[PDB]
Amino acid sequence: HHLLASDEEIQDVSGTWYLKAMTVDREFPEMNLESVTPMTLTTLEGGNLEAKVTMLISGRCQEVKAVLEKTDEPGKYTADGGKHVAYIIRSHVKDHYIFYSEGELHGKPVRGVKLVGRDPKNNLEALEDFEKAAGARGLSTESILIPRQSETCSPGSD
Repeated sequence: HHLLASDEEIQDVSGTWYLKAMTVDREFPEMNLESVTPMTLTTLEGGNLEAKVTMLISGRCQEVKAVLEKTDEPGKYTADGGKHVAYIIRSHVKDHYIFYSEGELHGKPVRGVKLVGRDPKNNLEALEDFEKAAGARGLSTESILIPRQSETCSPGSD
């Protein structure tokens, strides 16, 4: 009775979530996430999932759009790149989900765990659960950043 995140509809994900934690290896620094925008998880006919979020990388607003294509392995998703394998997990807390992904950059393996869910306004229990995922993934000692919730991408000079 374990599973992962793909019973009949990931228990309804749809909606604009947020990012509360993002582990970033200490190999590729330069690019540093300064702020993040609400994550929009669109459920495609329950078959595929689309996640659109804008990140503030080094003052630069990077619009991200990942498509979680369902595979023959429930709880596993991939992108056209076939080199990006995303795994969606249901945090131990409500309104919280652990997002993980694996692949490679310029010929080097790269991954990352992201904690999404802020409905109840920050959850320490979820952070621990996530911090467990990172641990379980050995990413509990990376750069771990909690990008403030920025409903919109913009430095913030006002």
